[PDB]
Amino acid sequence: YPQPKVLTPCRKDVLVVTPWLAPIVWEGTFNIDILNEQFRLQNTTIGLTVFAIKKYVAFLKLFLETAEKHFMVGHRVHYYVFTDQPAAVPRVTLGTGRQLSVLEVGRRMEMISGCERRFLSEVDYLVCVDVDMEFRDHVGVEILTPLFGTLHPSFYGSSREAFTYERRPQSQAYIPKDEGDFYYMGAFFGGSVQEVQRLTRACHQAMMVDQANGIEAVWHDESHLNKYLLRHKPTKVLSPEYLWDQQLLGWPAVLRKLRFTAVP
Amino acid sequence: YPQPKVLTPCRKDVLVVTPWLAPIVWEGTFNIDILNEQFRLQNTTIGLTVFAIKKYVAFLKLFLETAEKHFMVGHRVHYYVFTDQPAAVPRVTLGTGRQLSVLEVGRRMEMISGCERRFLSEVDYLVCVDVDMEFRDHVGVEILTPLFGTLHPSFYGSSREAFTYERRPQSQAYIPKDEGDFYYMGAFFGGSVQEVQRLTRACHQAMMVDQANGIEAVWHDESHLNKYLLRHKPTKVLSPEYLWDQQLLGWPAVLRKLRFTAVP
Ligand SMILES: O=c1ccn([C@@H]2O[C@H](COP(=O)(O)OP(=O)(O)O)[C@@H](O)[C@H]2O)c(=O)[nH]1
Ligand SMILES: O=c1ccn([C@@H]2O[C@H](COP(=O)(O)OP(=O)(O)O)[C@@H](O)[C@H]2O)c(=O)[nH]1
Ligand SMILES: OC[C@H]1O[C@@H](O)[C@H](O)[C@@H](O)[C@H]1O
Ligand SMILES: OC[C@H]1O[C@@H](O)[C@H](O)[C@@H](O)[C@H]1O
Repeated sequence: YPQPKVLTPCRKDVLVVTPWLAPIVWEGTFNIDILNEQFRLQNTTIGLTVFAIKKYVAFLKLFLETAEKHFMVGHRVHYYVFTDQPAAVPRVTLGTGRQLSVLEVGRRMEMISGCERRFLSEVDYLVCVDVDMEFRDHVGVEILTPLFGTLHPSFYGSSREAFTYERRPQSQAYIPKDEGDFYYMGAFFGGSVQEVQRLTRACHQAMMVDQANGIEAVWHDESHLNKYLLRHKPTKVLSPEYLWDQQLLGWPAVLRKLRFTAVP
Repeated sequence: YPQPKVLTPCRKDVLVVTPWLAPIVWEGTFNIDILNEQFRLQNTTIGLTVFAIKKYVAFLKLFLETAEKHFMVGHRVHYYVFTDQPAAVPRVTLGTGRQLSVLEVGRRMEMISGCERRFLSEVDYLVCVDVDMEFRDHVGVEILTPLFGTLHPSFYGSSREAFTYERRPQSQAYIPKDEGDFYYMGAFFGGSVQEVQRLTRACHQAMMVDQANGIEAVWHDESHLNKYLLRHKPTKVLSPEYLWDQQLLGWPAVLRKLRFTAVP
């Protein structure tokens, strides 16, 4: 493969590492051939969780079809579809080493943390995404790490005081005006099974505390996710390539690939 | 602390992450206040190993004095001094939480891997350096990770075919002319106790295989270190700030700090 050269950076236009030395994942920062080999040597299995409740079942077909084309191809994958309509889950043909389970539900942080023993035995990593999305380009093992969050596409150019963090100190999700690294979106986070269960257990415990206190955070689980990732910093951060809306935000030059996008 | 901004990189002049998404540690890439807190929450202990055999005992005083000023200050540190002259080890006054053991020896990879149970109980990380050096600036927890190597200061601007890897396929250290990421120096490597014992055990086993075969690698343990770190890629790479010789190479602009340097 091409020899990396220490005096020529590959991307000079964007921050590629956080101040706590976590990679920020942009096209041009990674050689996928190297990463794929490292992960295949461990026989890595990746869990992908998706909720499709009520009308949101309609999003599953495209979601799964497109995951088959772009998500962890070559690796073992277990889709977990949480739904109130198990008969509405479309039958999508999967690649080898890939499987899907339908979990019937009667919330997300709760539901993710007691499927607890199940995830620990079956997968190495867990990835938690919104269903009303499609994959348009490669989303692979470059994202895998103990704990990651994703930069919210509306706020990646913003200063922290503009971040729509929870601001009432009454709320467990509270983050002061002069604190904060990034604004992460709740639509795409993950990590090791152990780290995702810690995060979701913490968010769940914090939401219950707010509830028993008569307050709900301004952006609900996304508020608590941001407070967690402030105090427990992610080991990788995904760039907005991994969570975008072309309709609302177009295709700027700084995004070489649009990998996982909102469905119009 | 200052808010990192995703569209303004802190260093645009150098590569700050490897193609396998390991940070390359340069001044300006890390907020030490954040790192120090993360490491202190774990009560981290760092082991530092140094060989001082024959005339090399003369280097210890400056080495230790300067480590006290610059190496992991605020953290727990255990110096391990391997020497054939235990009475020649200077008595240097240490900061709180810091200790030194003198290990008498009658090689390095061997000696590091059977002090094996001893390191596993006493430290979390191990750092292995040459003694004829001095610390001139901060060398701290930014370097800590499962496995790291350091860019050789003579070869960081070089193409791979110029790297003085072992080139005879007769040798276990053999690396083909079209392979290779970097040229790491043997003078400064480390990692978790488990990873450093794996590396040193592998290098030791590989050296014995070459010996039983009548061949010694061109640069001896540094050759085997480079072959190991090719096949087991480091989780961080230290920039030349961490291993320099001002006499031979000066002080280029791209080095904002000269942290650990050869003694003239
Ligand atoms: O009626 C609903 C509401 C929410 N969701 C799940 O939770 C996510 C977020 O819901 P919301 O509509 O508030 O956010 P959106 O996805 O529209 O940005 C959805 O993607 C689904 O994955 C669902 O399945 N059914
Ligand atoms: O007589 C010796 C030779 C080597 N060394 C140890 O192994 C390192 C490398 O030895 P060499 O002189 O070959 O390399 P140098 O340090 O001069 O670059 C030294 O720093 C010491 O830490 C030693 O202690 N005594
Ligand atoms: O400010 C936070 C909000 O930003 C909106 O753009 C987004 O649609 C919401 O889901 C939430 O993330
Ligand atoms: O080419 C490899 C060699 O480079 C020299 O500059 C150095 O003094 C040696 O210790 C060895 O690392």
